[PDB]
Amino acid sequence: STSQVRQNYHQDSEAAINRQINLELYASYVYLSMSYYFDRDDVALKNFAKYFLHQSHEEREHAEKLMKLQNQRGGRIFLQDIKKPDCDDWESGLNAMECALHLEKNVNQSLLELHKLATDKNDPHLCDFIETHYLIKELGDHV
Amino acid sequence: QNYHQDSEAAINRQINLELYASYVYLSMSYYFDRDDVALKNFAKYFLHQSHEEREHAEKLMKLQNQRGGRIFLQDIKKPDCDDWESGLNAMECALHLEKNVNQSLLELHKLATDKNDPHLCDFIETHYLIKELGDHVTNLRKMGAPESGLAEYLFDKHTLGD
Amino acid sequence: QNYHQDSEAAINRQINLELYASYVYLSMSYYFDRDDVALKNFAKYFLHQSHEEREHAEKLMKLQNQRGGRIFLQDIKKPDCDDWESGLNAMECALHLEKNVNQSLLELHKLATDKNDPHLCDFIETHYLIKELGDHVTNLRKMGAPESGLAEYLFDKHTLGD
Amino acid sequence: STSQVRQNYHQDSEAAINRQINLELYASYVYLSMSYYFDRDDVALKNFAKYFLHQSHEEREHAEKLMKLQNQRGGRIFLQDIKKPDCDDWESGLNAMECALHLEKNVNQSLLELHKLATDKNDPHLCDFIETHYLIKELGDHV
Amino acid sequence: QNYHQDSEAAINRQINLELYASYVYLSMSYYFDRDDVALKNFAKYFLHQSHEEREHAEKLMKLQNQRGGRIFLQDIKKPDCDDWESGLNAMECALHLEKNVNQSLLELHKLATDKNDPHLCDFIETHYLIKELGDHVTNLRKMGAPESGLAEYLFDKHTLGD
Amino acid sequence: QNYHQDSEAAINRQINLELYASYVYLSMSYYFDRDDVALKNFAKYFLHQSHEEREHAEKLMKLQNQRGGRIFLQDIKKPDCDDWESGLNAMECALHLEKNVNQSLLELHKLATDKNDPHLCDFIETHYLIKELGDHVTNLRKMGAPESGLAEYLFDKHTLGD
Ligand SMILES: [Ca+2]
Ligand SMILES: [Ca+2]
Ligand SMILES: [Ca+2]
Ligand SMILES: [Ca+2]
Ligand SMILES: [Ca+2]
Ligand SMILES: [Ca+2]
Repeated sequence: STSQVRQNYHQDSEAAINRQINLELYASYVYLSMSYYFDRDDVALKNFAKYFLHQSHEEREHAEKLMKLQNQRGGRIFLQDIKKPDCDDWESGLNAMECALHLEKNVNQSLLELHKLATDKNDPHLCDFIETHYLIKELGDHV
Repeated sequence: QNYHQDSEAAINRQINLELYASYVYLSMSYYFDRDDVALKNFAKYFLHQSHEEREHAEKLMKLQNQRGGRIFLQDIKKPDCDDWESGLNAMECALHLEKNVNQSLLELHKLATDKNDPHLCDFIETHYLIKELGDHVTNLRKMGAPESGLAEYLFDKHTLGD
Repeated sequence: QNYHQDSEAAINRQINLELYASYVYLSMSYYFDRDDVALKNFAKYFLHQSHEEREHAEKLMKLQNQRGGRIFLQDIKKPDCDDWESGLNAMECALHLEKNVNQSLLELHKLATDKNDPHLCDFIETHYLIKELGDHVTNLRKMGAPESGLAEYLFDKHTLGD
Repeated sequence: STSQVRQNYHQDSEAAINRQINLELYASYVYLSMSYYFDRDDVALKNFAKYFLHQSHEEREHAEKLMKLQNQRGGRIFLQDIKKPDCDDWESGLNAMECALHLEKNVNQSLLELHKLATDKNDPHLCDFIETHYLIKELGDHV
Repeated sequence: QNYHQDSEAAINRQINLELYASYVYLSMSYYFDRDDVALKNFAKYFLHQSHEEREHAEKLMKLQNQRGGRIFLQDIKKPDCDDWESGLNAMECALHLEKNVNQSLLELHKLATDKNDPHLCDFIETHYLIKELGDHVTNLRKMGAPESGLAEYLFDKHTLGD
Repeated sequence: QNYHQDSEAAINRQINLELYASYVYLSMSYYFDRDDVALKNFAKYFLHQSHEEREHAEKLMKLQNQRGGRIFLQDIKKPDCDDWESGLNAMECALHLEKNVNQSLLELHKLATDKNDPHLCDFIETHYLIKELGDHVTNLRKMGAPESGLAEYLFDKHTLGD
């Protein structure tokens, strides 16, 4: 049945949170793979390796913030497999960039979708959360 | 527009609710001060929170005046009971109360839809308080409260000391 | 020599295992974050260890590239269960898991026989973790876990606080 | 006929450059509109207004770099209308963010497409150019 | 009062006109960048002015919001031609364009009659630009432009260098 | 793999080409030094560029040795003519020559496909030189060169002075 702390928390969102959790975990895994792509002698770009190892950790940090929110609102966390990343051709280093481009847009979009859902269901708490979480993603790199 | 008088009332309603909660936690605190109860950190916990709720209410009054509204004060009702029976009970009631106060608080937001969004910060705070009280209820239960006086003793020390 | 492709695979295998353990302890942690469990130091303990296992995996990836191998990533399987039932259970599972991970890790060493002996330090570390989890299981049991919620409460404080 | 400076410059690219020119000009115009959205008293976020006015100018700066490249290689510049931006609902300030999200991805993607084209046509000069131009777009905000 | 919507439109109209001019001078500049033209100071001159016109337009947008109006953006039309044939031509067109833009700009003032008189400074600036372009046309003509490529060469250096 | 001997030859080929261009611009320069020509800034311009091309060639030799190749030197052919007739001609020839040298240079890149991508910087530089010479041809033509000695005089001063 229902957790004692649950208020105004729709079950659709509980499910969408869980979806975004796995997605950020996926994004973490992808960045991680991208990092060690640039680490190999065949490539040997230490700057990029530095960057994506940082991006990987931030995504996982973002994932755990979602998890903390779930338990906070009363929802329940169901973890799924973290799929090995599907971007194949890293021969050019630009295809790797293209991978991240689609990954970012996807991750950011689901957040936006998660926000419309939050607005539909009249949950102000969840709306404030996503906005922050989102602006941090896009605008965290600046100030 | 009924909006201005709808909100000015929803504010006045929320003001009396936060004052109510203030009174409630005030009662709870001194329940743990009495010598047949004698849990000092339960007492501290609620007196602190009682002051939190009072601060919230004063902020809402400053808001009303900021927005040009008029403050209509209502009586502050004595809380349901003066004997709270146990720490787990008092936590359980507070869990209930915060959820009910959060209810109207939410109603307050959906009706406003400000550019200013002033009270959203206190709305974020209530959700922390809720998760905490649930956390606290959960722990007292698994420890054997209310019937085990030891459990509440060790909780007063180990959880509510730090 | 199959050796280079045998090791490059044993590495790729160990990488996915450490990532797996990372996922496992991550799940365990937030199990203790939920309000029907509410053990903060159990949660901290596993989140820390989850990060340890992730660090281990990244090191193994840097090794693979150092040795000229190729990293073949595999899916990270969801852990066996999402409800760990109790602190003693979660410790017991982790004890099992570290022993299984240590198994292949050992296989990894006997197959290498390097001059460099790189991973021997992390091999030494797993044996500390094993003795610790055993120590932790042992203590929760003698205290009356899982069925005594008090035991796990006092363990969360006195053992996992310091 | 042919400009005296033209070498290894395919006509497909000449056309794709011209397409990306108008696109960055469009992106400039969009950011410009987004800026003064946050400038109005109804909204009044000076930080965001500051940011998009900066992003607008950078996009136009990017456009002119493409123009300078065209003339450099021998191609010819054909300007098209800069379409007024089509994102309608700015009531939420998150829909404005969503606008930029799609705009960035679009702009960045055409660059990537322009790079594949450059690789197909064996133009190393144009490949180096886009890569830089692209990394500047994505990774300029950091270092 | 149609006044508020008359002005808010006259502003929106002027905004698109200054953006148009910005586009025009932008086109003119890179016309002189191409290798079959190759006049660098003609190119500089117009790119600068193109930025001037853009600055003007952004100022008008800040005005609209200041006055509580709403900004209605319209497409920015490609300029009449992409090949400007000569420096004297491009000057001649710009002379025409500034006079036309000045026309509506004037209309904008007579309709406002502010106490604030905000745009009067940019109105004073256009009249300088007009006298300058006329000065520039005049000089290229007496030198033998467009047909004399030398004239435009020496003008690009001696007039548009300093 | 023919690759190593294909590239080592494409390098040796490019080396002789850059040396050739060096010789060419060297000839052009002192053509403008002679007293029946007497354009000092044309002379400076080409002597500078002649040194640029020589620098390029030495860099390519350092590359060959870096990559383990062997440098096979060939004769440096006298340039096509010793009398360049005019500044516009000499610019026109140089435009042709850089385009031809750029041709093989491109061939050099598509055949390499390095991780190191060493010569890409000099490839970027040739494209600037090409646009410049075109710019220079264009300007001399519109001024009335070659037949107008004044045009080339004023170009030597105003364009090739600064
Ligand atoms: Ca980030
Ligand atoms: Ca409250
Ligand atoms: Ca491990
Ligand atoms: Ca940027
Ligand atoms: Ca103007
Ligand atoms: Ca060269």
